[PDB]
This record gives sequence, C-alpha cells and structure tokens, in this order.
Amino acid sequence: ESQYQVGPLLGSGGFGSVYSGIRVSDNLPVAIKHVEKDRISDWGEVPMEVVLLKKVSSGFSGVIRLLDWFERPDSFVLILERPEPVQDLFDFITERGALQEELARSFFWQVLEAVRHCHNCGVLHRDIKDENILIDLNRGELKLIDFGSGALLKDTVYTDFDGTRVYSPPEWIRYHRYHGRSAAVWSLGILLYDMVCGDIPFEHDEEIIRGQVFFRQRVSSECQHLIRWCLALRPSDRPTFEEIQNHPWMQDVLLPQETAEIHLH
Ligand SMILES: NCCCNc1nc(-c2ccccc2O)nc2ccccc12
Repeated sequence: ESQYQVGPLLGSGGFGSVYSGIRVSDNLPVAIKHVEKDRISDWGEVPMEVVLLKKVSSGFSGVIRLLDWFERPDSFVLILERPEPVQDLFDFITERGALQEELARSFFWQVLEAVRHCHNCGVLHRDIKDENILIDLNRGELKLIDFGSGALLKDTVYTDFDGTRVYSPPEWIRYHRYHGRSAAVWSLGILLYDMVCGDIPFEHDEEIIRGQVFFRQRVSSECQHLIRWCLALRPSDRPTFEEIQNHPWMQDVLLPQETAEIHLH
C-alpha cells in the first residue's frame, strides 16, 4: 500500500485483476495483480502460481519476474516486473494482422527460449498463447506471463487442465490425458500458425481432433512443415524443442534489438 503507487487497470479475467504501478522507493515500473482466494483452484508451499513464478524468476529470462507478493485476508497480491512500453502479442497481431515470417521467426524463437527455461526450472506453463506473451517494444524482447494454470513439470500423465481449450491438444480433447512437453509443443504449433496467419487454426473440438491444417495466408513451405510437425495428432510424432529450434525455418534468427529496429520502430 505504501510501497507501491497504483495506476490504471491493465487487464482482468480468470487470472484476476492486473494494475499498472510504480514502486515508490525507486520509481521502478511494476504490475500489481490481485486474485481472490476463493477464485484460486491450486495451492502449494500460497497459490501454485507463486510457487511456479519463484522457480522461474531467478536469473534473467523471457519470463516476467515475480518481485514480491503479499497475502491479504481474502486475496493474494503479486508484484511483477513491467517493461515500458509493452503490448501483448494478441493486441499486436490484432493491430497488425499476420506477421512477416522474419518477425514470426524472431518472436517464436524467443518463446521457445522462454519455455525451455521454464522446463529447465521444473515448470510447465500450460497456457502458452498470444495473450500470455508480452512484447517489450523498445528492446524487441518477449516475456511470458500467467502461470496461473501451470504445474510442476513431471514425466507422468496429466489428467487435469484449465488452460485455453483451442490451444489444447487432441489427446486432452479425446482422453483427458496429455504429457507436458508434447502438449506444450502442440500449443506452440497453434501459436506459430497464429503468428503467420493472424488467427488460430482450429475453433471447434472436432477440428482439433481431425488435425487438418488449412493455411488462409501465404506461408512458406518450411514454415507450414514446422507447423504441421508441431500439430501431429500422435503426441510421440511431435518434435522435441531441440528439433524445433534446429528446423530449417528457424535458422538465422534476428537478435531482439534488430527485431525492434526493423519491425517495431
Ligand atoms: N493479456 C492480458 C495482459 C494484461 N497485462 C499484464 N498481465 C500480466 C499478468 C496477467 C495474468 C497473470 C500474470 C500476469 O503477470 N502481467 C503483466 C506484467 C506487465 C505488464 C502487463 C501485464
């Protein structure tokens, strides 16, 4: 209360309410996110989201870092990093339409680096999508947000999910079972299609199940191939992170600052 000055509401939804703010001591820009305890589904040791953020908030990353948190009688309050100026990937794509492949290559690469960092830290995000990706527009750097539906990463089967359905894999739709990495890779396929086409490939359960990809925009063969690989119906047929980043479409990525200079300035 006295440590932060609160500004505008930035967003609200299933994750709670997120406000802009300034840390009073040093003027550091922050985001202040409130969520009601009753609206919290999962807990650890605090909300699971706090556990997962601390595991990935150490060191530098393509993840929005947790700086502090507070418990109130009926809510938890998270103090998060806030780049300025910033825009989420959903609003960016909405404003600009399908992204040029060079731009999509750079963004997608940074998303992959961030997700690998989560996985190395023992964290599975479970809601990778355009709305959960922030763009620092000056540095051309991408940051993941919203670990509110994530879990500790494990090698056994998940039978629960509360992420975004249209990014969820066919095995979740049919069987209510998935494994972490291969489900992550599927959502990455949806994300990459979204970047180069300006919209998601599937809307209904049976389209996800059928897994046929139609391209509504001109997209290179190499990119279509990577997308179709990530969206293989058999989880085991999907690429590993390593195979994604060694894919020919992923070669010669721009540096983030180059990306900002060319595409964001
Ligand atoms: N797509 C909704 C995004 C609303 N804005 C923002 N949302 C969040 C945010 C939203 C949900 C969960 C955790 C989070 O950190 N964190 C932000 C951090 C800095 C700047 C903006 C932010």
